Amino acid sequence: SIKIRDFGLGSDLISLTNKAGVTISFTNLGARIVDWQKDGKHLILGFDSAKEYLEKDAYPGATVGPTAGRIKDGLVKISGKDYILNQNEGPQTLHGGEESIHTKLWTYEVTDLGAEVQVKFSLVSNDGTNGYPGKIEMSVTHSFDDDNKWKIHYEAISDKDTVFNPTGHVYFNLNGDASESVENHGLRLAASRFVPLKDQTEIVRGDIVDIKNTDLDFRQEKQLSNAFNSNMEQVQLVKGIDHPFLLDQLGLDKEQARLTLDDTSISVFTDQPSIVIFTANFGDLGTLYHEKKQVHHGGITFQCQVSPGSEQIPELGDISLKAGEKYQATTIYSLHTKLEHHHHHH
Amino acid sequence: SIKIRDFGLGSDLISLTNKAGVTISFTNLGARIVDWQKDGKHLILGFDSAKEYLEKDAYPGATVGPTAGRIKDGLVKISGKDYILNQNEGPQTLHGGEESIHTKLWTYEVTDLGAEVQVKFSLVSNDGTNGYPGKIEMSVTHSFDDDNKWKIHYEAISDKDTVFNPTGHVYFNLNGDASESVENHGLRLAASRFVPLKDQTEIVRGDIVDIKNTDLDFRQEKQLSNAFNSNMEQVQLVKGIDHPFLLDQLGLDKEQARLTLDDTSISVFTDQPSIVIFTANFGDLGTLYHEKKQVHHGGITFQCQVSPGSEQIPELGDISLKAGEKYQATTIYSLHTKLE
Ligand SMILES: OC[C@H]1O[C@H](O)[C@H](O)[C@@H](O)[C@H]1O
Ligand SMILES: OC[C@H]1O[C@H](O)[C@H](O)[C@@H](O)[C@H]1O
Ligand code: NA
Repeated sequence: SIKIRDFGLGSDLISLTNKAGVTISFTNLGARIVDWQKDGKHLILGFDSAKEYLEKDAYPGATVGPTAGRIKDGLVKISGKDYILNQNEGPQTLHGGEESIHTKLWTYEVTDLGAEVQVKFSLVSNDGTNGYPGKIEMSVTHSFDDDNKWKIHYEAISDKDTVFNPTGHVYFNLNGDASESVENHGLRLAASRFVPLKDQTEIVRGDIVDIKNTDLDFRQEKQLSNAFNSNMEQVQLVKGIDHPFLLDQLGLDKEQARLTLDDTSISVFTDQPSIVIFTANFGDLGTLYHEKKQVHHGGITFQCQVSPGSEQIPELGDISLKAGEKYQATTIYSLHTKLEHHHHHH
Repeated sequence: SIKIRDFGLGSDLISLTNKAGVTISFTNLGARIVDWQKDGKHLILGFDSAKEYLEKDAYPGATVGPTAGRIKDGLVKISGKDYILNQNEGPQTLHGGEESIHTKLWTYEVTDLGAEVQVKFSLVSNDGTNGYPGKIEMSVTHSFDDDNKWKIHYEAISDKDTVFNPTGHVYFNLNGDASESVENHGLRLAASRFVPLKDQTEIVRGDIVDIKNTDLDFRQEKQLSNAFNSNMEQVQLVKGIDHPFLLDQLGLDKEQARLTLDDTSISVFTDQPSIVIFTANFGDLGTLYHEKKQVHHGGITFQCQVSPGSEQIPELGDISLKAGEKYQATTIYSLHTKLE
């Protein structure tokens, strides 16, 4: 079933329930996921109204871009030309600049396919918005089906050569309570290398490093606490994890990550080359989620995209988008129960 | 009473009915007026869903900007520097460029004051959007009261020196049917001068012309047909009226214009210096409103703003907006019914 209601400030809340009774909800403010529940438990972080996003933290569950992550000094080179983008984090351009796409009301249409329901959100980034050449016609389709798969499909076309590398900013917390650390979750991730950050400004260091057999090696499932407890320089730099992980094998067919807590698992599939993992390293900020004060490490993202820093590390990829060329990206989060035996204590 | 409903594509329709039983409706799509009706008759032109506006004509009833009207060559000078804005009508920038603020979903909040209800729409125009320096945080408040006054109050703040001169693009048609010309309405307008257009591109000619004792003098109420049957080359040029008229006396307290048909009249008040009057000179286009085929002359605007063309005729005014200055503008359309 599909239900809709005002969510505040003129945004709407679109709630879907599949045949298995799992419910998931989205808002056109930022073409964002608001909630995902199984048996009355929140599997992700979200707020109860649009205003909360605008006043507390506008990134959770949002579609972010046109470029996700940090761009050093807001500088990109487009078809031999240098362009300077809005700089919203010091000299850095973070998630497309200030008042970016995650803050706008997108228009949308819902398509009921029966075993699958699609919510296609649309928005036009005008030419020159935040320094980006355009215009860019974007669309984000979120869909949920009877097999418990939540899929995100991105599409975009630009009138001018530009750059495009958006992502979905959901935060998982299988505890269903923001005040509970995700250190008790087990994580498996098919990546042998990561991108280190230069310093507290979080721009990339410039090298790619092998993490096999370190506390950041999750090729084989391990508790997140192993990482959180680590004193590796990179962990200490950010007080948790806030880095791009380079997938070892590409392809939408491969389970690239799996996050488990007791009998519940979330599997990640994508056609993108990397996954930026940020573990809500907010310290004592304590943003309130459903009246629960969020704890340091009270959430984790799986931002699938071309890794940030390609400006400095060309090997990471090319996010340029030629005029008239159609961009597409697909990311899938799937829910499972009793996928494996995960019985731990923290 | 206030009623909010889905208007299509995620847009909302906010309808306000006052003590008098008069209903006005707006949508966040373009911070726009959709309908205005009395005793079941529409006073303005509008569609029945968000999609229609996007497919048929996105201007009707919308908030247009950041700059309303045509800018020659899309060129403006900001702090001695040339800036080229998005060009969407040949080399001109018309109504802020393509996919402008009238096509966006603005956020909004409703405030019920009892005799008066306000709907405050907000939108951020990012720095560089369509070539305009920013960011510009904008808000447009449409309000309706028990005195049948529909008011529009604009506010803006920019992080950088820029240009700003929006307008409301409602089209009136007291016939209540788009298939009927407005030639039968009577118009009164407190302006003795107008801004002639250069040619069919509709850019300004360069001069200011006295209209006293011409077919365009409405200082004294007269029927539209007059203007419409005039042989003045300017009328002939556009096949109707599509011009900025310069108001003789500035100030919000002066009734600047009045549109009348039978017992029903609309009065216009504004703090702006000019009123752009466009008479829906669409020829055979036949756009459909409520299933009625629009006729050439099937509507008329009162766009209050600084006259277009100030880029070439500085006397007209200056639309610049300095960083950190607060822009404000107010326009009111008041509805009256003679108890005959
Ligand atoms: O809160 C926004 C969040 O976005 C991503 O997760 C970044 O990597 C984090 O450093 C942080 O900036
Ligand atoms: O439909 C848009 C309309 O906008 C204004 O009123 C112009 O002056 C008209 O020439 C026309 O372009
Ligand atoms: Na809506």
